[PDB]
Parts: sequence; structure tokens; C-alpha cells
Amino acid sequence: NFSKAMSVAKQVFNSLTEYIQGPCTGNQQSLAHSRLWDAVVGFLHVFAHMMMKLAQDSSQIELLKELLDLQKDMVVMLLSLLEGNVVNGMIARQMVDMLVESSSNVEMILK
Repeated sequence: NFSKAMSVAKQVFNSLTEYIQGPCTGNQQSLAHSRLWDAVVGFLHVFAHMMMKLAQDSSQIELLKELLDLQKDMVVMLLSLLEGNVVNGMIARQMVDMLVESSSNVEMILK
């Protein structure tokens, strides 16, 4: 159910990555000013609560295994966006703003 819809988002992140997987500054610049930052902020909040709910559940493993793969494919796009960057870069500072908003969400993720 929710896993099937989530598996679709995995393909989108890989497709998004493949466009910028090489140092394509033209596609990187377009994604910087798009609504990509807003999408990840919502996704990060969902993943933080999804981990905790399945953590308490003993038999909720099949969704968790599918869940863990999604953010791993997400950060590759985040790394791809930072690929070829410069210090004080415009794209780099965009993540700084987005990390402030989702700073609470990234908490408890490491645990």
C-alpha cells in the first residue's frame, strides 16, 4: 500500500540524480531555484516519524527495509547537488537554509 507509493518516489530520486549525476551545472542551477527544497523538508519529517513508529513495532520490517533505501537514494541527489560546488556557493547555502528548517527532523535519525 504505502510501500508501493513510496517505491515510486525511489525512482524519481534516481531519475533526478541521473540528470545531475555528472557535473551538469545547467541542470544543477535549475534545481537550485525550483521547489526541490520544500519537497525534501516534508520528506525528512515523514522519514523521522516513520522510523520511530516502525522501531517500536517488532514485525514491521518489510516496510522499514524499503523505508531505509529511500533516504539513501535521496542523499545521493543531495550529494549530486553538492557535486562540483564551491565554498560560499549559492547551491551550498540553499541547503544551509533547508537544514535549519529540518534540523529537528534530522535529530534521532542517527540513532
